[PDB]
Amino acid sequence: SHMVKTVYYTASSLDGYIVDENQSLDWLTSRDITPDGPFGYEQFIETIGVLVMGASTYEWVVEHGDWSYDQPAWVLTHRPEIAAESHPMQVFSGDVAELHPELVAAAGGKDVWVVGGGDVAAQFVAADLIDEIIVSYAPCTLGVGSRVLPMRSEWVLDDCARNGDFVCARWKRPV
Amino acid sequence: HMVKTVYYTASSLDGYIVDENQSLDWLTSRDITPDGPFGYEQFIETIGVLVMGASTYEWVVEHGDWSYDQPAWVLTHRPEIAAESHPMQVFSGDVAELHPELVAAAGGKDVWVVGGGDVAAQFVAADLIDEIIVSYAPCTLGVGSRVLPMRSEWVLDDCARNGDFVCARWKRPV
Ligand SMILES: NC(=O)C1=CN([C@@H]2O[C@H](COP(=O)(O)OP(=O)(O)OC[C@H]3O[C@@H](n4cnc5c(N)ncnc54)[C@H](OP(=O)(O)O)[C@@H]3O)[C@@H](O)[C@H]2O)C=CC1
Ligand SMILES: NC(=O)C1=CN([C@@H]2O[C@H](COP(=O)(O)OP(=O)(O)OC[C@H]3O[C@@H](n4cnc5c(N)ncnc54)[C@H](OP(=O)(O)O)[C@@H]3O)[C@@H](O)[C@H]2O)C=CC1
Ligand code: NA
Repeated sequence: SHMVKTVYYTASSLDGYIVDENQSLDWLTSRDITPDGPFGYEQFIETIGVLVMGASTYEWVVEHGDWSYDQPAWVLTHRPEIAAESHPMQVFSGDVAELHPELVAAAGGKDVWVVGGGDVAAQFVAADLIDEIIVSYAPCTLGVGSRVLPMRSEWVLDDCARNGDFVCARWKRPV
Repeated sequence: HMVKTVYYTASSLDGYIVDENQSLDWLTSRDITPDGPFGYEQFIETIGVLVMGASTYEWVVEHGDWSYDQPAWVLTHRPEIAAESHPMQVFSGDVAELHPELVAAAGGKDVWVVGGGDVAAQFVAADLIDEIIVSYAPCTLGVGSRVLPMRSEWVLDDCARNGDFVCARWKRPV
């Protein structure tokens, strides 16, 4: 029970890249993870009432397996045609600060999850709307790729914990 | 024991060490606990030799703000940069060539690869790093010198909070 929080929760290489240069997540997919442990997906997703993601993140979701989530989803895109029948969603284009009160209203008192990518998260951080960042670092470097949070920003560390092959850490907005 | 080679460095949470203005500003007013988990004091006592790039050696001499009594090797093509105040052996070339000498001078303690990311990557590429230990500061930089600029795979040992920092240690697969 809190005011609705907006949280950016993502996996990353230990050196700060999500997606590699070849546009894939193979470095992520066969790692040990414990979805019911510390910062695990099972406890996290129960707190969440709505998803928001960019166009590439949405395309990745509709093109790999069939990740099923119960919450409504918003996609930041100039391309409505991306919509797949397997993943219905609401398109929004423009300033995320205008979208944010609708996400909070659509979340049913639960939290807003910023799925990615780093450019979408930075938009929310530049509008001052991210309350928490949760990064699960995989035990590899990539050197190059999409950056986890491509800007200058300051946070307060809450804590970190190992979860399988991952280092999971949560930071909070300074007050 | 077996002499290990360890890359131990601070980084922003998003993977940059030196910022775009060539400074370590965002690092210096942060709470850390030297004798805590992965803290500097417990680390340094396991170290018998240091090795670092030219730019790191220059900042250390110019900020003159840090002490050490292990012997130090500096990877530089400008052996002119040496300061009497911070003694060191110059080496240039393939670090795989230098690494037997570091290990023999380590007196059975470990070799600390200080930085930068480029120097760490040359060791990793020659399969010479046994452990990476990164202390992540609670900030992002977006750009700057990369913590480890190459593709590599590791096994996670563990992480722990130390003051403002997330510290984590990964090991070479064996
Ligand atoms: N680790 C994970 O959970 C997963 C990661 N991947 C994702 O693949 C992504 C690719 O990276 P990145 O490029 O950062 O991708 P994003 O998913 O953030 O997509 C960015 C694109 O979204 C559109 N967009 C972003 N902001 C707005 C806006 N305010 N208004 C309208 N359109 C906007 C633009 O596309 P356009 O103009 O063409 O519409 C832009 O190119 C990774 O970042 C990662 O998140 C994939 C699956 C899972
Ligand atoms: N650990 C930390 O958090 C600290 C970091 N620093 C900072 O780090 C920064 C330096 O980082 P970075 O720029 O990555 O540089 P490095 O310290 O790794 O130095 C890179 C330079 O060292 C030389 N070099 C590298 N490899 C070799 C080789 N095998 N043989 C011969 N010469 C070699 C080259 O210089 P050349 O050919 O000219 O000799 C190269 O340009 C400094 O700007 C400093 O501010 C400072 C204090 C603490
Ligand atoms: Na609505």
